[PDB]
Amino acid sequence: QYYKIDTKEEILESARTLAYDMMLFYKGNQSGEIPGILPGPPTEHKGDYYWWEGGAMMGTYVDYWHLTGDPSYNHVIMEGMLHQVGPNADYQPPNHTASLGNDDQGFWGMSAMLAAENKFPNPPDDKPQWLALAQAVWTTQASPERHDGTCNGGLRWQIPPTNAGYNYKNTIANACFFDLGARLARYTKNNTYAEWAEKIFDWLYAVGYIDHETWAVYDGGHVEHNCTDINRAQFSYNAALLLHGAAFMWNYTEDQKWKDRVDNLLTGILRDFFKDGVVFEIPCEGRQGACTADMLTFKGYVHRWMAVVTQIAPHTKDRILPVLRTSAEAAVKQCVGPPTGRRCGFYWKSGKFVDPSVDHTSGAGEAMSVLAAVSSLLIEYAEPPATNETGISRGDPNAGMRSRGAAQHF
Ligand SMILES: N[C@@H]1[C@@H](O)[C@H](O)[C@@H](CO)O[C@@H]1O
Ligand SMILES: [Ca+2]
Repeated sequence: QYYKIDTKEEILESARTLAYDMMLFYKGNQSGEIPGILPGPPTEHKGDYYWWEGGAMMGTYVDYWHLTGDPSYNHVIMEGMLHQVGPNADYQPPNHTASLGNDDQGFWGMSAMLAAENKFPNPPDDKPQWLALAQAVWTTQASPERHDGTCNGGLRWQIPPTNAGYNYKNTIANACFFDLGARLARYTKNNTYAEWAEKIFDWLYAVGYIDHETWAVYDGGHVEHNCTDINRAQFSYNAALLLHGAAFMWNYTEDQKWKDRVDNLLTGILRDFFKDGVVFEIPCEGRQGACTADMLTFKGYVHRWMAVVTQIAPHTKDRILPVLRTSAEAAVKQCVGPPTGRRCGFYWKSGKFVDPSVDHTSGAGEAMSVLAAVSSLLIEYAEPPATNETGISRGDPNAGMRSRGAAQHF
Protein backbone atom coordinates (compact mmCIF):
# COMPACT_ATOMS: atom_id res chain seq x y z
CA GLN A 1 0.00 0.00 0.00
CA TYR A 2 1.18 3.49 -0.93
CA TYR A 3 -1.16 5.80 0.99
CA LYS A 4 -1.25 5.91 4.79
CA ILE A 5 -4.43 6.93 6.63
CA ASP A 6 -3.82 6.01 10.27
CA THR A 7 -3.37 9.50 11.71
CA LYS A 8 -4.74 12.94 10.91
CA GLU A 9 -1.37 13.98 9.49
CA GLU A 10 -1.18 10.88 7.25
CA ILE A 11 -4.72 11.44 5.97
CA LEU A 12 -3.90 15.06 5.14
CA GLU A 13 -0.80 14.04 3.20
CA SER A 14 -2.64 11.26 1.35
CA ALA A 15 -5.51 13.60 0.49
CA ARG A 16 -3.06 16.20 -0.83
CA THR A 17 -1.44 13.65 -3.16
CA LEU A 18 -4.85 12.35 -4.25
CA ALA A 19 -5.91 15.93 -5.00
CA TYR A 20 -2.82 16.34 -7.18
CA ASP A 21 -3.44 13.10 -9.08
CA MET A 22 -7.11 13.94 -9.70
CA MET A 23 -6.15 17.40 -10.94
CA LEU A 24 -3.85 15.89 -13.60
CA PHE A 25 -7.01 14.80 -15.44
CA TYR A 26 -8.30 18.39 -15.59
CA LYS A 27 -7.06 20.71 -18.33
CA GLY A 28 -9.59 23.53 -18.00
CA ASN A 29 -7.22 26.00 -16.38
CA GLN A 30 -4.72 25.72 -19.24
CA SER A 31 -4.50 28.12 -22.15
CA GLY A 32 -6.99 27.29 -24.89
CA GLU A 33 -9.10 24.96 -22.72
CA ILE A 34 -12.55 25.31 -21.20
CA PRO A 35 -12.79 25.86 -17.43
CA GLY A 36 -15.06 23.67 -15.37
CA ILE A 37 -15.13 20.50 -17.46
CA LEU A 38 -13.15 17.27 -17.62
CA PRO A 39 -12.13 16.05 -21.10
CA GLY A 40 -15.21 15.26 -23.16
CA PRO A 41 -17.91 14.76 -24.05
CA PRO A 42 -17.42 11.31 -25.58
CA THR A 43 -20.10 12.11 -28.15
CA GLU A 44 -17.57 14.58 -29.65
CA HIS A 45 -14.59 12.24 -29.12
CA LYS A 46 -12.96 14.85 -26.89
CA GLY A 47 -12.68 12.58 -23.85
CA ASP A 48 -14.56 10.24 -21.56
CA TYR A 49 -16.58 12.61 -19.36
CA TYR A 50 -19.80 14.57 -19.49
CA TRP A 51 -20.38 18.16 -18.33
CA TRP A 52 -22.12 17.24 -15.06
CA GLU A 53 -19.01 15.33 -13.92
CA GLY A 54 -17.11 18.61 -14.09
CA GLY A 55 -19.65 20.02 -11.68
CA ALA A 56 -19.16 17.02 -9.40
CA MET A 57 -15.39 17.55 -9.53
CA MET A 58 -15.79 21.21 -8.54
CA GLY A 59 -17.83 20.22 -5.50
CA THR A 60 -15.33 17.52 -4.55
CA TYR A 61 -12.63 20.23 -4.37
CA VAL A 62 -14.84 22.65 -2.41
CA ASP A 63 -15.16 19.80 0.12
CA TYR A 64 -11.41 19.03 -0.12
CA TRP A 65 -10.52 22.54 1.00
CA HIS A 66 -13.21 22.52 3.71
CA LEU A 67 -11.90 19.21 5.12
CA THR A 68 -8.14 19.75 4.80
CA GLY A 69 -7.60 23.52 4.89
CA ASP A 70 -5.50 23.33 1.71
CA PRO A 71 -6.55 26.26 -0.58
CA SER A 72 -4.12 25.37 -3.40
CA TYR A 73 -6.86 24.63 -5.97
CA ASN A 74 -9.42 27.24 -4.87
CA HIS A 75 -8.68 29.67 -7.74
CA VAL A 76 -8.97 26.90 -10.38
CA ILE A 77 -12.26 25.71 -8.85
CA MET A 78 -13.75 29.20 -8.63
CA GLU A 79 -12.86 29.77 -12.32
CA GLY A 80 -14.47 26.47 -13.31
CA MET A 81 -17.67 27.02 -11.33
CA LEU A 82 -18.10 30.55 -12.70
CA HIS A 83 -17.41 29.61 -16.32
CA GLN A 84 -20.36 27.19 -16.48
CA VAL A 85 -23.16 29.33 -15.01
CA GLY A 86 -24.73 30.35 -18.34
CA PRO A 87 -26.02 33.79 -19.38
CA ASN A 88 -28.86 33.61 -16.87
CA ALA A 89 -26.71 32.46 -13.92
CA ASP A 90 -28.72 29.25 -13.57
CA TYR A 91 -26.33 26.51 -14.77
CA GLN A 92 -28.22 26.23 -18.09
CA PRO A 93 -25.52 27.25 -20.60
CA PRO A 94 -27.25 26.65 -23.95
CA ASN A 95 -24.15 25.27 -25.64
CA HIS A 96 -24.74 22.26 -23.35
CA THR A 97 -28.45 21.71 -24.07
CA ALA A 98 -27.90 18.02 -24.91
CA SER A 99 -26.48 17.47 -21.40
CA LEU A 100 -29.26 19.43 -19.68
CA GLY A 101 -30.93 16.95 -17.46
CA ASN A 102 -32.37 18.12 -14.18
CA ASP A 103 -29.73 15.98 -12.48
CA ASP A 104 -26.91 17.52 -14.54
CA GLN A 105 -28.05 21.05 -13.66
CA GLY A 106 -28.72 19.84 -10.13
CA PHE A 107 -25.14 18.66 -9.53
CA TRP A 108 -23.83 22.11 -10.47
CA GLY A 109 -26.42 23.67 -8.14
CA MET A 110 -25.35 21.31 -5.36
CA SER A 111 -21.70 22.35 -5.78
CA ALA A 112 -22.77 26.00 -5.45
CA MET A 113 -24.83 25.11 -2.36
CA LEU A 114 -21.79 23.36 -0.91
CA ALA A 115 -19.65 26.41 -1.59
CA ALA A 116 -22.09 28.53 0.44
CA GLU A 117 -22.26 25.93 3.25
CA ASN A 118 -18.48 25.62 3.38
CA LYS A 119 -17.81 29.38 3.23
CA PHE A 120 -15.81 28.89 0.03
CA PRO A 121 -14.40 32.31 -1.00
CA ASN A 122 -16.96 34.44 -2.77
CA PRO A 123 -16.72 35.31 -6.49
CA PRO A 124 -16.05 38.97 -7.39
CA ASP A 125 -18.79 41.45 -6.65
CA ASP A 126 -19.96 41.60 -10.27
CA LYS A 127 -20.22 37.80 -10.62
CA PRO A 128 -22.96 35.40 -9.48
CA GLN A 129 -22.64 34.39 -5.82
CA TRP A 130 -22.80 30.80 -4.59
CA LEU A 131 -26.14 30.96 -2.73
CA ALA A 132 -27.72 32.85 -5.64
CA LEU A 133 -26.57 30.15 -8.04
CA ALA A 134 -28.08 27.38 -5.91
CA GLN A 135 -31.31 29.42 -5.63
CA ALA A 136 -31.42 29.84 -9.40
CA VAL A 137 -31.09 26.11 -10.04
CA TRP A 138 -33.75 25.32 -7.45
CA THR A 139 -36.11 28.00 -8.81
CA THR A 140 -35.84 26.78 -12.41
CA GLN A 141 -36.49 23.24 -11.13
CA ALA A 142 -39.61 24.42 -9.29
CA SER A 143 -40.96 26.17 -12.40
CA PRO A 144 -44.49 25.02 -13.28
CA GLU A 145 -43.65 23.54 -16.71
CA ARG A 146 -41.35 21.04 -14.99
CA HIS A 147 -44.25 19.72 -12.84
CA ASP A 148 -47.01 18.23 -14.97
CA GLY A 149 -49.78 15.78 -14.12
CA THR A 150 -48.16 12.61 -15.45
CA CYS A 151 -47.50 10.17 -12.61
CA ASN A 152 -49.25 12.78 -10.38
CA GLY A 153 -46.07 14.92 -10.43
CA GLY A 154 -42.32 14.53 -10.22
CA LEU A 155 -39.56 15.91 -12.40
CA ARG A 156 -38.64 14.31 -15.70
CA TRP A 157 -35.01 13.37 -16.20
CA GLN A 158 -34.48 15.84 -19.04
CA ILE A 159 -35.18 19.57 -19.30
CA PRO A 160 -35.64 19.91 -23.10
CA PRO A 161 -38.77 18.06 -24.27
CA THR A 162 -36.92 16.80 -27.36
CA ASN A 163 -34.03 15.30 -25.36
CA ALA A 164 -33.98 11.51 -25.21
CA GLY A 165 -35.15 10.54 -21.75
CA TYR A 166 -37.76 13.28 -21.32
CA ASN A 167 -40.31 10.46 -20.82
CA TYR A 168 -38.35 9.01 -17.86
CA LYS A 169 -39.19 10.39 -14.42
CA ASN A 170 -36.16 9.22 -12.47
CA THR A 171 -35.03 9.26 -8.88
CA ILE A 172 -31.85 11.25 -9.38
CA ALA A 173 -33.53 14.32 -10.92
CA ASN A 174 -36.01 14.39 -8.07
CA ALA A 175 -33.37 13.63 -5.43
CA CYS A 176 -31.24 16.57 -6.60
CA PHE A 177 -34.22 18.94 -6.39
CA PHE A 178 -35.17 17.49 -2.99
CA ASP A 179 -31.65 17.81 -1.62
CA LEU A 180 -31.29 21.39 -2.88
CA GLY A 181 -34.61 22.38 -1.32
CA ALA A 182 -33.73 20.84 2.04
CA ARG A 183 -30.32 22.55 2.04
CA LEU A 184 -31.70 25.91 0.95
CA ALA A 185 -34.28 25.66 3.75
CA ARG A 186 -31.61 25.07 6.37
CA TYR A 187 -29.30 27.78 5.07
CA THR A 188 -31.89 30.53 4.51
CA LYS A 189 -34.53 29.51 7.09
CA ASN A 190 -37.15 29.97 4.35
CA ASN A 191 -39.92 27.41 4.71
CA THR A 192 -41.03 27.45 1.05
CA TYR A 193 -37.90 25.49 0.17
CA ALA A 194 -38.79 22.90 2.83
CA GLU A 195 -42.42 22.55 1.71
CA TRP A 196 -41.25 21.74 -1.82
CA ALA A 197 -38.69 19.27 -0.45
CA GLU A 198 -41.46 17.56 1.56
CA LYS A 199 -43.68 17.42 -1.53
CA ILE A 200 -41.01 15.84 -3.73
CA PHE A 201 -39.97 13.28 -1.09
CA ASP A 202 -43.62 12.32 -0.61
CA TRP A 203 -43.93 11.87 -4.40
CA LEU A 204 -40.85 9.62 -4.53
CA TYR A 205 -42.37 7.55 -1.73
CA ALA A 206 -45.86 7.42 -3.26
CA VAL A 207 -44.63 6.46 -6.76
CA GLY A 208 -42.69 3.61 -5.10
CA TYR A 209 -39.19 4.58 -6.15
CA ILE A 210 -38.57 4.32 -2.39
CA ASP A 211 -39.56 0.80 -1.38
CA HIS A 212 -42.15 1.05 1.39
CA GLU A 213 -40.95 -2.16 3.06
CA THR A 214 -37.17 -2.18 2.57
CA TRP A 215 -36.32 1.48 1.88
CA ALA A 216 -34.34 0.44 -1.18
CA VAL A 217 -34.22 3.31 -3.70
CA TYR A 218 -34.93 2.34 -7.32
CA ASP A 219 -33.95 4.23 -10.47
CA GLY A 220 -37.15 5.52 -12.10
CA GLY A 221 -40.13 4.77 -14.35
CA HIS A 222 -41.66 6.07 -17.60
CA VAL A 223 -44.64 8.39 -18.02
CA GLU A 224 -46.30 6.20 -20.67
CA HIS A 225 -46.72 3.52 -17.96
CA ASN A 226 -47.76 5.98 -15.24
CA CYS A 227 -44.26 5.39 -13.79
CA THR A 228 -45.20 1.79 -12.85
CA ASP A 229 -42.48 0.13 -14.95
CA ILE A 230 -39.98 0.69 -12.17
CA ASN A 231 -36.35 0.17 -13.09
CA ARG A 232 -35.27 -1.54 -9.88
CA ALA A 233 -31.56 -0.94 -10.40
CA GLN A 234 -30.16 0.41 -7.10
CA PHE A 235 -27.44 3.00 -7.66
CA SER A 236 -25.64 4.04 -4.49
CA TYR A 237 -25.92 7.78 -5.06
CA ASN A 238 -29.73 7.70 -5.26
CA ALA A 239 -30.23 6.30 -1.76
CA ALA A 240 -27.34 8.37 -0.37
CA LEU A 241 -28.68 11.64 -1.81
CA LEU A 242 -32.11 10.98 -0.29
CA LEU A 243 -30.40 10.21 3.03
CA HIS A 244 -28.47 13.50 2.78
CA GLY A 245 -31.56 15.57 2.05
CA ALA A 246 -33.57 13.78 4.74
CA ALA A 247 -30.84 14.61 7.25
CA PHE A 248 -31.06 18.31 6.33
CA MET A 249 -34.85 18.11 6.77
CA TRP A 250 -34.47 16.39 10.16
CA ASN A 251 -32.02 19.08 11.28
CA TYR A 252 -34.27 21.92 10.03
CA THR A 253 -37.67 20.61 11.15
CA GLU A 254 -36.88 18.38 14.17
CA ASP A 255 -39.93 16.38 13.02
CA GLN A 256 -39.65 12.73 14.07
CA LYS A 257 -40.91 11.62 10.66
CA TRP A 258 -37.65 12.89 9.17
CA LYS A 259 -35.55 11.15 11.83
CA ASP A 260 -37.40 7.93 10.96
CA ARG A 261 -36.71 8.50 7.24
CA VAL A 262 -33.01 9.09 7.94
CA ASP A 263 -32.84 5.91 10.01
CA ASN A 264 -34.73 3.78 7.46
CA LEU A 265 -32.74 5.05 4.47
CA LEU A 266 -29.52 4.49 6.39
CA THR A 267 -30.48 0.93 7.34
CA GLY A 268 -31.15 0.22 3.69
CA ILE A 269 -27.85 1.75 2.51
CA LEU A 270 -25.76 -0.21 5.02
CA ARG A 271 -27.59 -3.41 4.01
CA ASP A 272 -27.43 -2.93 0.27
CA PHE A 273 -24.24 -1.01 -0.60
CA PHE A 274 -21.72 -1.91 2.13
CA LYS A 275 -20.17 -5.35 1.74
CA ASP A 276 -17.95 -6.29 4.69
CA GLY A 277 -17.60 -2.59 5.36
CA VAL A 278 -16.81 -1.49 1.77
CA VAL A 279 -19.06 0.51 -0.57
CA PHE A 280 -20.02 -1.48 -3.69
CA GLU A 281 -21.84 -0.29 -6.81
CA ILE A 282 -24.32 -3.15 -6.93
CA PRO A 283 -25.80 -2.61 -10.47
CA CYS A 284 -22.41 -2.85 -12.22
CA GLU A 285 -19.40 -3.60 -9.98
CA GLY A 286 -19.99 -7.35 -9.85
CA ARG A 287 -18.04 -7.76 -13.03
CA GLN A 288 -15.46 -5.64 -14.78
CA GLY A 289 -16.41 -3.67 -17.87
CA ALA A 290 -20.00 -2.76 -16.92
CA CYS A 291 -19.80 0.50 -14.97
CA THR A 292 -20.12 3.66 -17.08
CA ALA A 293 -18.12 6.85 -16.53
CA ASP A 294 -21.01 8.29 -14.51
CA MET A 295 -21.25 5.20 -12.27
CA LEU A 296 -17.52 5.29 -11.37
CA THR A 297 -18.17 8.56 -9.47
CA PHE A 298 -21.10 7.47 -7.29
CA LYS A 299 -19.22 5.89 -4.36
CA GLY A 300 -17.27 9.13 -3.82
CA TYR A 301 -20.54 11.05 -3.36
CA VAL A 302 -21.74 8.33 -0.98
CA HIS A 303 -18.70 8.90 1.24
CA ARG A 304 -18.79 12.72 1.27
CA TRP A 305 -22.57 12.96 1.72
CA MET A 306 -22.72 10.28 4.44
CA ALA A 307 -19.92 12.08 6.30
CA VAL A 308 -21.97 15.30 6.29
CA VAL A 309 -25.02 13.32 7.56
CA THR A 310 -23.02 12.60 10.72
CA GLN A 311 -22.69 16.35 11.40
CA ILE A 312 -26.27 17.38 10.79
CA ALA A 313 -27.91 14.17 12.14
CA PRO A 314 -25.37 13.41 14.89
CA HIS A 315 -27.26 10.37 16.21
CA THR A 316 -26.09 8.56 13.04
CA LYS A 317 -22.37 9.05 13.70
CA ASP A 318 -21.60 5.65 15.22
CA ARG A 319 -23.45 3.84 12.43
CA ILE A 320 -21.68 5.73 9.64
CA LEU A 321 -18.13 6.72 10.54
CA PRO A 322 -16.75 3.21 11.24
CA VAL A 323 -18.15 1.96 7.92
CA LEU A 324 -16.74 4.89 5.94
CA ARG A 325 -13.39 4.14 7.59
CA THR A 326 -13.33 0.49 6.43
CA SER A 327 -14.51 1.56 2.96
CA ALA A 328 -11.77 4.21 2.67
CA GLU A 329 -9.18 1.68 3.88
CA ALA A 330 -10.22 -0.56 0.98
CA ALA A 331 -10.07 2.41 -1.39
CA VAL A 332 -6.46 3.19 -0.51
CA LYS A 333 -5.39 -0.48 -0.37
CA GLN A 334 -5.97 -0.76 -4.13
CA CYS A 335 -4.41 2.61 -5.09
CA VAL A 336 -1.19 0.88 -6.07
CA GLY A 337 -1.36 0.77 -9.85
CA PRO A 338 1.37 1.46 -12.38
CA PRO A 339 2.96 3.59 -13.64
CA THR A 340 3.10 5.68 -10.49
CA GLY A 341 2.68 2.94 -7.81
CA ARG A 342 -0.34 4.87 -6.50
CA ARG A 343 -2.86 4.84 -9.38
CA CYS A 344 -6.42 4.27 -8.15
CA GLY A 345 -8.96 1.82 -9.51
CA PHE A 346 -12.62 1.22 -8.69
CA TYR A 347 -12.92 -2.33 -7.33
CA TRP A 348 -12.25 -1.54 -3.70
CA LYS A 349 -14.06 -4.53 -2.21
CA SER A 350 -12.01 -6.90 -4.40
CA GLY A 351 -8.79 -5.77 -2.72
CA LYS A 352 -6.90 -5.48 -6.00
CA PHE A 353 -5.95 -2.73 -8.43
CA VAL A 354 -7.86 -2.99 -11.73
CA ASP A 355 -6.74 -0.73 -14.59
CA PRO A 356 -9.47 1.89 -15.32
CA SER A 357 -9.07 0.97 -19.00
CA VAL A 358 -11.31 -2.06 -18.27
CA ASP A 359 -14.18 0.41 -17.90
CA HIS A 360 -13.10 2.45 -20.91
CA THR A 361 -12.02 5.68 -19.28
CA SER A 362 -8.77 7.29 -18.24
CA GLY A 363 -9.76 6.88 -14.56
CA ALA A 364 -10.89 10.36 -13.41
CA GLY A 365 -14.01 9.10 -11.63
CA GLU A 366 -12.05 6.52 -9.65
CA ALA A 367 -9.54 9.20 -8.65
CA MET A 368 -12.36 11.54 -7.64
CA SER A 369 -14.02 8.84 -5.56
CA VAL A 370 -10.84 7.99 -3.61
CA LEU A 371 -10.13 11.69 -3.04
CA ALA A 372 -13.64 12.13 -1.63
CA ALA A 373 -13.41 9.05 0.59
CA VAL A 374 -10.03 9.94 2.05
CA SER A 375 -10.75 13.65 2.53
CA SER A 376 -14.02 12.84 4.32
CA LEU A 377 -12.07 10.83 6.92
CA LEU A 378 -11.39 14.32 8.36
CA ILE A 379 -15.10 15.07 8.95
CA GLU A 380 -14.71 14.87 12.77
CA TYR A 381 -12.40 17.92 12.61
CA ALA A 382 -14.51 19.96 10.18
CA GLU A 383 -17.09 22.62 10.81
CA PRO A 384 -20.68 21.61 9.99
CA PRO A 385 -22.41 23.24 7.04
CA ALA A 386 -22.96 26.91 7.72
CA THR A 387 -26.35 28.64 7.63
CA ASN A 388 -26.97 32.32 6.90
CA GLU A 389 -26.08 32.91 10.56
CA THR A 390 -22.35 32.56 9.79
CA GLY A 391 -22.16 32.09 6.01
CA ILE A 392 -20.58 34.73 3.76
CA SER A 393 -22.43 34.17 0.46
CA ARG A 394 -25.34 36.28 -0.84
CA GLY A 395 -28.63 35.26 -2.44
CA ASP A 396 -30.87 36.80 -5.11
CA PRO A 397 -34.69 37.05 -4.71
CA ASN A 398 -34.99 36.83 -8.49
CA ALA A 399 -32.61 33.91 -9.01
CA GLY A 400 -34.05 31.90 -11.91
CA MET A 401 -36.57 34.62 -12.81
CA ARG A 402 -34.84 36.62 -15.55
CA SER A 403 -36.89 37.67 -18.53
CA ARG A 404 -34.44 35.90 -20.85
CA GLY A 405 -34.55 32.74 -18.74
CA ALA A 406 -35.19 29.56 -20.73
CA ALA A 407 -38.55 28.97 -19.01
CA GLN A 408 -39.88 32.08 -20.85
CA HIS A 409 -39.52 30.34 -24.22
CA PHE A 410 -40.35 26.75 -23.26
N1 LIG B 1 -28.81 14.32 -21.40
C1 LIG B 1 -28.02 13.26 -20.69
C2 LIG B 1 -27.48 13.76 -19.39
O1 LIG B 1 -28.60 14.03 -18.51
C3 LIG B 1 -26.58 12.71 -18.79
O2 LIG B 1 -26.10 13.14 -17.53
C4 LIG B 1 -25.39 12.37 -19.71
C5 LIG B 1 -24.49 11.38 -19.05
O3 LIG B 1 -25.17 10.19 -18.83
O4 LIG B 1 -25.93 11.86 -20.99
C6 LIG B 1 -26.90 12.82 -21.64
O5 LIG B 1 -26.19 13.92 -22.03
CA1 LIG C 1 -13.44 6.20 -23.47
